[PDB]
Amino acid sequence: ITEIEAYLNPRMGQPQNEDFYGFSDNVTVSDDFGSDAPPWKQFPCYSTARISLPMLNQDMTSDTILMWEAISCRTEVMGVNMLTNVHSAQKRVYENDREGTGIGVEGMGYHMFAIGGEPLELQFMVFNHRATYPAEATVIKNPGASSQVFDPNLKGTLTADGVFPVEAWGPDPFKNENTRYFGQYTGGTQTPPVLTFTNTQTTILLDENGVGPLCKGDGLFLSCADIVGFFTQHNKKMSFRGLPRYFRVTLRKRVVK
Amino acid sequence: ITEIEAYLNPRMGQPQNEDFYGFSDNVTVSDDFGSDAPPWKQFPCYSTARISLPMLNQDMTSDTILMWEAISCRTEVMGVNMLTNVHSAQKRVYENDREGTGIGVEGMGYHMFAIGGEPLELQFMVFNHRATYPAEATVIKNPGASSQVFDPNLKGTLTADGVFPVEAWGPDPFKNENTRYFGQYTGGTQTPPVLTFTNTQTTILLDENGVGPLCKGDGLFLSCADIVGFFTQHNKKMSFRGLPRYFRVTLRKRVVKN
Amino acid sequence: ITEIEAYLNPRMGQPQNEDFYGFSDNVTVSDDFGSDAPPWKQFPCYSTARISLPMLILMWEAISCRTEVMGVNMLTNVHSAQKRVYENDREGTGIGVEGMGYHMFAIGGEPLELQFMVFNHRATYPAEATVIKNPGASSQVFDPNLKGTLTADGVFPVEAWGPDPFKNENTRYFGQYTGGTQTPPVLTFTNTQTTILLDENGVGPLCKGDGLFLSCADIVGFFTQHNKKMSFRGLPRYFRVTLRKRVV
Amino acid sequence: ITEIEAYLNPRMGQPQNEDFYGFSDNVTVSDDFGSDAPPWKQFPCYSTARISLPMLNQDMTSDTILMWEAISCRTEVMGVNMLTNVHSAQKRVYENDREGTGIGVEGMGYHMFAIGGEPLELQFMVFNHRATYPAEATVIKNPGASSQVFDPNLKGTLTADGVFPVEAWGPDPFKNENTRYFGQYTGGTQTPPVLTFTNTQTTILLDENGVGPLCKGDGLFLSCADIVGFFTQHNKKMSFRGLPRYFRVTLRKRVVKN
Amino acid sequence: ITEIEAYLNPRMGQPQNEDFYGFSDNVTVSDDFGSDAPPWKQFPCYSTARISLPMLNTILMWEAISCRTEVMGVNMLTNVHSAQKRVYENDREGTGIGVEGMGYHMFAIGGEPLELQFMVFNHRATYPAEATVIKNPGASSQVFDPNLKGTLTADGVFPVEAWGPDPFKNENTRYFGQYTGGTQTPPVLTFTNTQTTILLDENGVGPLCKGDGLFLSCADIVGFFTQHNKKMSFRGLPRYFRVTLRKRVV
Ligand SMILES: CC(=O)N[C@H]1[C@H]([C@H](O)[C@H](O)CO)O[C@@](OC[C@H]2O[C@@H](O)[C@H](O)[C@@H](O)[C@H]2O)(C(=O)O)C[C@@H]1O
Ligand SMILES: CC(=O)N[C@H]1[C@H]([C@H](O)[C@H](O)CO)O[C@@](O)(C(=O)O)C[C@@H]1O
Ligand SMILES: CC(=O)N[C@H]1[C@H]([C@H](O)[C@H](O)CO)O[C@@](O)(C(=O)O)C[C@@H]1O
Ligand SMILES: [Mg+2]
Ligand SMILES: [Mg+2]
Ligand SMILES: [Mg+2]
Ligand SMILES: [Mg+2]
Ligand SMILES: [Mg+2]
Ligand SMILES: [Mg+2]
Repeated sequence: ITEIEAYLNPRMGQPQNEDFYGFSDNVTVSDDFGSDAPPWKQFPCYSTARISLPMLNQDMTSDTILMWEAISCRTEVMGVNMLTNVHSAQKRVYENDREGTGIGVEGMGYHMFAIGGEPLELQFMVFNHRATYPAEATVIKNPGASSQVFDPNLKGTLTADGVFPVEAWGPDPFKNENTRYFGQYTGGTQTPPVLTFTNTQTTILLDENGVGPLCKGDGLFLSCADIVGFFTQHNKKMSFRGLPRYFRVTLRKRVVK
Repeated sequence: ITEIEAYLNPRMGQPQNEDFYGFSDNVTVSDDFGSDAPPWKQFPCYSTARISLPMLNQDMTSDTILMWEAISCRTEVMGVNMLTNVHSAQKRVYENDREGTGIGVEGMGYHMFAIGGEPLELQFMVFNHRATYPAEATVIKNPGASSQVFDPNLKGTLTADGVFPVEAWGPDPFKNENTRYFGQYTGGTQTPPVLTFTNTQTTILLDENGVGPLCKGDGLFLSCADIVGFFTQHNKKMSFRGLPRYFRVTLRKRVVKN
Repeated sequence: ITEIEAYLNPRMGQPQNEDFYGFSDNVTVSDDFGSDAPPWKQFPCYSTARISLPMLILMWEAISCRTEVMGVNMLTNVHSAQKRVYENDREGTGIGVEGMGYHMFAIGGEPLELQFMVFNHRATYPAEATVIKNPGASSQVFDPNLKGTLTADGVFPVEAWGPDPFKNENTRYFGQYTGGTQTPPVLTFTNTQTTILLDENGVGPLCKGDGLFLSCADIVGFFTQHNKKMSFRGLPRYFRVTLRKRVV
Repeated sequence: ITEIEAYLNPRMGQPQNEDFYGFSDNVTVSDDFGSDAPPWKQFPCYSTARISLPMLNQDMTSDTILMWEAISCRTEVMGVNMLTNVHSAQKRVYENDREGTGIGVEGMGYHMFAIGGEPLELQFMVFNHRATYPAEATVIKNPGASSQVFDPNLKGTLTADGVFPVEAWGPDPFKNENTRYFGQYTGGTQTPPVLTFTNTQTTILLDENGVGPLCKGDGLFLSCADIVGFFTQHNKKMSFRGLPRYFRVTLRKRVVKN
Repeated sequence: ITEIEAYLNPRMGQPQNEDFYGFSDNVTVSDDFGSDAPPWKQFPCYSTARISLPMLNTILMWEAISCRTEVMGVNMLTNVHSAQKRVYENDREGTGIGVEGMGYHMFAIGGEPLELQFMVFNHRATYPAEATVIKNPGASSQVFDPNLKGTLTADGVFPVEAWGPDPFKNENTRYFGQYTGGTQTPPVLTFTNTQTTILLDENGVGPLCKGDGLFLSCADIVGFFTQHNKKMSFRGLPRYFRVTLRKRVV
């Protein structure tokens, strides 16, 4: 067996290597579905990376080939510790009284990861089809009313980091034969975040037939989104806060027909 | 072994191919049980479809027949990702300051799916028996006070998509020998929605005797309702929001004695 | 081996075959424990029925059951005469049913055995109800003298009686309570879940006199009118019980 | 095999056989930690009893002795039914409009039980070391700042009913090798109580070596605290409400190395 | 087997000698990320200890095969009389609100110091000289930066909000953590002497105690304490460890 370890940093909207890395810009809200254009930096996008596995040289001297098979993984949200910070420029519990701790991060949690032998296959689906996404984002333009629910025509693949809006794409259950994905959403803008972390939990990646994801072209595809909640400033402006995710994937060389 | 995949779009009330597909119209509330007539489009209805399976028999009456048996399934709520949208015309967290994110979708969750070899068998039951349903809806009319609890006379079958009100019909536990149904309700109007999604979870459909639903007339019947919660506008008008559901059903040919 | 199916309708307080069947009357609240008299119709009572089994030493043994709360679908109604989310602004959905959930069922070969226990011993219950009169301060906790049996539908107040753990050798009972008044109701329903009724010795309830005894209470929460008057709302319960003839 | 059944009534503060049995007196709150003196009756204490088991004759020349071994138990909180009362002199949901139900019992839940062959071994630990407990209570006087966290010298044993304050003593995990204890705390003052009751649940008391509590002196020791939450009067005064606990314990005679 | 029983007291910020041992000092909040300096005593730090095991020295090492751990003093949270903001504070009535808000509960058992990853909410925070941090860590420290490492080598000085367990390392330590956030959240805590956690990895091997040292680490933030004047402080509880060890030929 071979083990790989990798991380994905969150893509909440603000640029890397600058003071708000890990956050979105402050969120603005439209008055109407017909005048809805979320500016670049104000919404989270999916993280993804392709890991290069050791090259498996193919002979074609036999009727079978070798592929790396992902048999199990561990994954952890990292930096959960930082959410014990209730002093950094936060709206206070008694804000009208300039007293108490910061309220910290609260609101919606969206945590999903995927491990596969090819890019994650996506279904386009949006809350408001008339939202105009910015040029920086990868979306289906003029998607139509059908995109507010399931439309079999509206497909994509997660081929780039930090550009596919979380609010416009999710895993396609009609595909992803060669990917395992897991997700949880808890909504509501005052909801406390609930996160666990341990190095003792393994997730088996074998399907009903005892086969894990098979890494096409010796590539292992990792994808995630880890929205922890909102940061609220003293002036009540709110931004997404994300955390990075750790992956440990155990692979074996498998003979494939 | 044959596998089928299918979806059911939600039927929250607003019409298909129009700007509010996936939503109800804005909910209005009566003053009294005696003057309660929820307009068409303001309430959700059940989704359903019959999937045509490969024809097995020249004649459904034969001494012994082959039937498709649903032995297991996977089902997923799709589009959970869209609920990360807190910018689209939503009442804001600090609406008095015109500040903060949108409050997003909050309130009641009603999630139920059924997989069977015939239409889902329903029990009529309502909160207020004096509610007058619109002509578009399939209901028992003049159901009586009995209909606010269990009345063995008040039966139906889910034979049409988008017209059986969720608030008037539920699965009948006295029937559905040939259907498996699963339902979860969390109430409220500011409750956080909690949704999971994975392609790794299988539900076995075999009963206590090791037999799955048997598809009468080579039809597989899928039914659901997936109310995720309410959308609240700046003017405090509220509408149901629903999500579509994915089904994967594994079937095998079974020898059945008639 | 025989299967019976049965239902119990809730007994929340309002009479059958009238417009508020499934609800209590609007709840009134006393000023003091010493002037506390909950009027008839304003509080829930236990539901119970005896199912006659085929006449049969042989006894019917209940080996398993399924039970479901029916009509959960109705709680998606947020239009019927409900206080609104933004009631000041005359806007939003109704708040729907919210608050305490009390869900308990029992399956036995004899009437459910009860312990009398009340929040306030000085409450005067109405003539329609079955209670212990002048029960005394000891009734606010456990008093081994204060016993009863669930012998009638719709008259034993839920707030005055619960299952007696010192008895019920021949009954299985199961209960869950979540309190509050704004609590979100949580309910599940499936036809796929079986509860085994066999005890540690591999024996189910044995039906004395060829009678199967079903009992429940299913308070789902409160209905709140525009004028803020609040009433209990209940739901009916389905039972499927599997029985076998047993040599005793 | 021998079965014993017992109950412990709660010790929330107000005296037995008087109108507020099961409640505390109304809770007062100190202005600062230095001048903190919780009056007797305003706070709950642990319940405990020793059950006398049938006398076992000892062979005083034998390297083995006979002891009762507790192999399993059932325990139930009794009186959960009473919490459906929202009419008895409660602050109302809409107290401003003099309307709605009572708010009922809400706030913190503290549920713990212990079953052992000797008294429950306690660790003294308090929120505020400078609290002066009343003479009726059993505490460590002038315990010092270390008593706000763990201090190995602040030990006791639960040897009396209704006098060891819950807020000053908990089970000692460094001892209790001959006791099994289980506890759950949910805090808050508006939290809904969550309670279950069934006669079908057994807790095995055997340890990693297949040995249950061994009853020293043929005594079985039962302890609990069952704070269900607070009762709020119209005038906003708040008191603890407790419930009694049922125990069924299954014991066997065991020959033990001596 | 040999059994070790040990405790770790919390390090919420107030020193061991002071009347508010178990608490932080009252929390101040900055106006901006660029003017953010949490004063010493206002934030929790990790607890840690090294237990000396019997000298064993074919080389033998102590192997931690299982543990039990319990949060102690849960009983104290039933106190709603000690100078607390009241439920009806404007009416000066009701119980104290008691402890509410975030719970951060993590423990680690290992054969060497817990390996840490530095990560902060706001990289421009200036931590006090008493605290062990990476100074001027830069914007990358708001998410994962593989260069920002440490080891938990001292009790009471590594801020919880600046360090977490490093999943890239800790081959010889088991760690477990649960976080629920908020400031009004109801605390939920359980305690029993009946639950065992197995410390063996996939290969049937527990942590191996290097230099015959067993390393215990934790943080147990139970929530916030709120004064009548609305000043808020962290409250923590101590943790019990029982570790079962066997001699292993390595
Ligand atoms: C639970 C209880 O004790 N309910 C009382 C109820 C309450 O005391 C009342 O709702 C508190 O506001 O009052 C009942 O009497 C109402 C009646 O009381 C008369 O004495 C008074 O003269 C009238 O104005 C009127 O308020 C009631 O029926 O509502 C009795 C009930 O037992
Ligand atoms: C916990 C505590 O210290 N309670 C004390 C209270 C409070 O200080 C006041 O009620 C707050 O205003 O004051 C008393 O006079 C009282 O009311 O009986 C004495 C009591 O010891
Ligand atoms: C976290 C932080 O930066 N706290 C700082 C606070 C706050 O800015 C004010 O209390 C907010 O008004 O101010 C100080 O002067 C103080 O109180 O000692 C210095 C301290 O470093
Ligand atoms: Mg497919
Ligand atoms: Mg039937
Ligand atoms: Mg008995
Ligand atoms: Mg003692
Ligand atoms: Mg010990
Ligand atoms: Mg590593």
